[PDB]
Amino acid sequence: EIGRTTDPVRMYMREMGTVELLTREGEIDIAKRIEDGINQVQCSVAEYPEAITY
DNA sequence: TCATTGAGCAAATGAGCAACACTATTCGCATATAATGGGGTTAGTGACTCTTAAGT
Repeated sequence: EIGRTTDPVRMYMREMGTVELLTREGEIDIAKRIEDGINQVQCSVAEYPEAITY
């Protein structure tokens, strides 16, 4: 638990122990979600007319 | 008539600036098989005091 620890890298390794490792397939899905957000922000800035004149 | 004082002046040298042109430094950026949880103390202190905490 959160005891008497004083090394900050030990607390960093505790606070990074909550997440899990990535499998063979999952990071392609995460990168697809990243590219989906990039495509969404591009397709929402697309139809702005003053950006087209810029 | 000439030495002495009061004032200044052209010229030579030292310092430096202003704008521009070339160039040696320096920094932002990119590496695509896979790589997925760390070392390193202090070890035969002593005595005393202050605070916190279980025990009564």
